[PDB]
Amino acid sequence: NNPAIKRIGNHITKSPEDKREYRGLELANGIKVLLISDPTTDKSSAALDVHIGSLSDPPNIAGLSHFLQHMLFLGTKKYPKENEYSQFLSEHAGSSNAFTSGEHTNYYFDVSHEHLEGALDRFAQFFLSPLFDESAKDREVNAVDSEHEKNVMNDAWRLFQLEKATGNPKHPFSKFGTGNKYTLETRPNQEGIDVRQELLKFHSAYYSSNLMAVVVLGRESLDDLTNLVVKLFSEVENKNVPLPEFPEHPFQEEHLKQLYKIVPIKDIRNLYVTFPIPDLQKYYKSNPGHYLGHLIGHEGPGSLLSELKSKGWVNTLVGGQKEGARGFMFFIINVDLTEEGLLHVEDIILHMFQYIQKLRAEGPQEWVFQELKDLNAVAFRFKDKERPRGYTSKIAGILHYYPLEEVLTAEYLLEEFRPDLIEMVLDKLRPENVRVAIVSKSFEGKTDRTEEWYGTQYKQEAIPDEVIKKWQNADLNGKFKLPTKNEFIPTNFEILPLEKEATPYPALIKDTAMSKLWFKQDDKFFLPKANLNFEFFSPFAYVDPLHSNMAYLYLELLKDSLNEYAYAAELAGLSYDLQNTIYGMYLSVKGYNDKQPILLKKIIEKMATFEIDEKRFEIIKEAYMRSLNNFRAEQPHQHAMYYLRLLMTEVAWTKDELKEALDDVTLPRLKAFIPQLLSRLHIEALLHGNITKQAALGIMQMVEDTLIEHAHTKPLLPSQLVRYREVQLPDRGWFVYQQRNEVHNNSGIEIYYQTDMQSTSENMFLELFAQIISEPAFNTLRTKEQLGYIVFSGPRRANGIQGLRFIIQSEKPPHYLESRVEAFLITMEKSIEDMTEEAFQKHIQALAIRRLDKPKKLSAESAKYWGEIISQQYNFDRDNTEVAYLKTLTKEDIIKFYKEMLAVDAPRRHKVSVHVLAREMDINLSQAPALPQPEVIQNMTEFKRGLPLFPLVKPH
Ligand SMILES: COC(=O)[C@H](Cc1cnc[nH]1)NC(=O)CN(CC(=O)O)Cc1ccccc1
Ligand SMILES: [Zn+2]
Repeated sequence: NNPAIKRIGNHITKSPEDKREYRGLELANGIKVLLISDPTTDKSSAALDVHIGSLSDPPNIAGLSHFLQHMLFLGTKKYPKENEYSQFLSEHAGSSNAFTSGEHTNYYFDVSHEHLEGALDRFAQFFLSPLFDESAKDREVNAVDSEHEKNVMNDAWRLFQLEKATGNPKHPFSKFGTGNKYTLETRPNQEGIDVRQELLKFHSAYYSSNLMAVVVLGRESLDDLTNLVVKLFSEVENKNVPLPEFPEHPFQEEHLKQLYKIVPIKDIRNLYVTFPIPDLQKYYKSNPGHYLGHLIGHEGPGSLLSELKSKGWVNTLVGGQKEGARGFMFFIINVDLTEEGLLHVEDIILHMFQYIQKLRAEGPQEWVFQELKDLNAVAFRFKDKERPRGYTSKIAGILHYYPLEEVLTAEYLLEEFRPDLIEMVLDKLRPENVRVAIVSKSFEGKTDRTEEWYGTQYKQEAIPDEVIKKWQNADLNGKFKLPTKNEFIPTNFEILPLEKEATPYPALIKDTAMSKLWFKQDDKFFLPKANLNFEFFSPFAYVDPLHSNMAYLYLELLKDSLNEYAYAAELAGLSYDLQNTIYGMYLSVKGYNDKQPILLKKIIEKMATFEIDEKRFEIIKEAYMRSLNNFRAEQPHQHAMYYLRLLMTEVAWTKDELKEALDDVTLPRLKAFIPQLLSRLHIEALLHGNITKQAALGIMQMVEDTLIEHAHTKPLLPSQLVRYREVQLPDRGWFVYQQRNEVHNNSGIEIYYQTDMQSTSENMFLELFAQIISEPAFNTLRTKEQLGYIVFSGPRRANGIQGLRFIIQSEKPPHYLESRVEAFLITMEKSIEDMTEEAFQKHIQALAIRRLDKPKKLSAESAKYWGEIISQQYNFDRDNTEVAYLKTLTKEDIIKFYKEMLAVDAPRRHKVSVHVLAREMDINLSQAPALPQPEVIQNMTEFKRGLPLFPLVKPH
């Protein structure tokens, strides 16, 4: 019946809890397509994934497909304005990104539901006729350089590329995917290449319809969506490109039995063990590598990690199958290393092979496969509903691997037990196949190679045959047992009926000296899940650096002692989060409600009766020292944010201070601290989910009762519930605090224009201003001026106060960034003056849609309430309130606000700047205004002392 469609799939299998509707099809040009109808959705989305990526770069131009991905955003023949796509999205409440992997290029956006067509049309042009404007190419090449620059001194990226540098250098695997200025401009100009041409060639050769999948999600019917996709995508030309394949492993014979000694940037100690394996993807119905991953990576009694941890050699372990590309995969087992572990690497690996050996001895286990199958079936049935943008991006990728009918279920449902495939993979995890990498500062000086892209210093050696043979003769070790039935697997999924006295917002249902309980029965999602959130206040959690360290160490020690038992819960969809804050502790327990009271109870019980294993203490204390030390290797913009938090909060201990105070933390001293911390508390909880009022009261009271029984806890006083204040900056001031980042050779800057206390009207002035300036700040500071890859603007909220911040990481110096942002703000008053009233309403509408976007899953609704609670504002209906107010605002209100609080000669401008300098320091463009001389902050304490502090916000 239809020339444009090759076929319509059968029914797409979905969870029976999934109210969205679906239709798969294949266009005549070969594009696999999933259509998703959600008449309830606030944002629509679409994604396109092309089955080409950096593994197909021309050898002489590294990073070409990554570059190309950047360039598609910057104009096409039908919408030639460089930032048409960005601006359209921004003005209709959308967003967009894209990524390039070895074999895919994935592009996605969301938009308000009623402007899908408009968004999708501009989007489709990416794949029909991009301009690759010459002048855009010159500029954007710097954005890609900067993206690489950021990655350079980071240990994950270095290791990632050293792996590729040490296999077969002829294999596409060894290519450098990001690219940079050298690879994408300098060297190609040197070599007479015209990059605009190369982009047109690569696009034309590889952006073929037969290599594409598209997902679209909207309020429209499945028929409307179909006509829509046929319309915008039928014209993508089919060039019938063979899908690249890499049947040959990049780790051939000579790349095996090798040892690599690598010097890291941070002070980390890791061991990476790797075996090449064939491509297991086509076995997705049985999934042998997940099976083995599950076992080798287990964390329960009997497990590999258990014994490594008991010998005091390792704290954490990752194991299982690692994606490679069509043709090859890897199997990994990686662990972090204690200082002892570092000297016992040979032994650690023997234990690995001993554990592998045990699996060979017992053979494949159908009951284990059965448990993965069941958990996966339950995870699927009751999956949370995804945010539309991520969902479309993800399915676009998997439309390339699975029959249309299976795309939703393919990654969840297991169908086939395959002892043959299990055994087959197992037979590859042998010493004669092994690669070993040790990452440690102890190799500084001792190395003889340099990886070319990142500068990684490392050494390579043959592992000696004595050593391989010792690994080959690994007997069984009786400390190693398979896991036993997982008792935490839930079976009760009843959705408790909705109560007569149930409310749209959480109700305060307990207001005692000890504890304040906010409660809501879920009236929206109906999954047998619940979230249980507790803020525990104690003045002794942050009274000083020493106490801070202790709170932290206590809670790390506790998590380490619970790990074995908690791991089962975690596989059963039941997990927890436990951390120290500046107010005392935070505990969250999330997942299936069916066995949640159990886990909860075990936590509070351990918490209140904890006995510290001294050896664990010593190891964790030491990881913590490195961890604080490792802050110096975080990125310049992270430093900038960090210093501003220290400058503007009433109380905050520096990393230095915590470090100094840490050699003072002794076992005696910690043992004494725990009961001190637990002795007086206040608890403010949010219990939200598939649970009743009375179940909720009981859970609350149980937590209280356990603390009382075991630690004798008594209530705090309403007065000692000190929430902290923000520094109040003088009318017309400007302060600069300056530091050096020692590792990275970029600078960072954060600029904060403080405004006033949060409240309905101050909130919406700032927020609308941010909306208006959001996309132009990106467009001006990154796209036109190319100051860096990281360019952010938006509201800052802390401690009840607020303002407007800019954050940029750059190669240029901060005084320079300063003036371009100031230049930008003028451009902004002017474009607000010049904009139509109707362009003004579009911005109101876009923010409105953003603020009113309904949470799609339980824990997003939770998060929203929790913010209301932890900020002590309790404004649960804030969104209809603020939106009502925002609609009454005019151009004039916003010009006044800007002129009062933000303009360079604003009467109430309150400006603070953190400048973080690079490793080594000390036109076409708009006019930057002359600036006042800043007060340079010398000392963070002198500075806070010398200034007022704001009130706190009044509760609702
Ligand atoms: C199937 O389970 C695993 O293989 C392990 C779990 C583990 C826990 N402690 C150690 N290992 N997880 C992984 O290996 C992580 N990724 C793969 C990898 O890079 O190794 C698998 C994964 C990630 C997200 C969600 C589900 C599986
Ligand atoms: Zn990029």
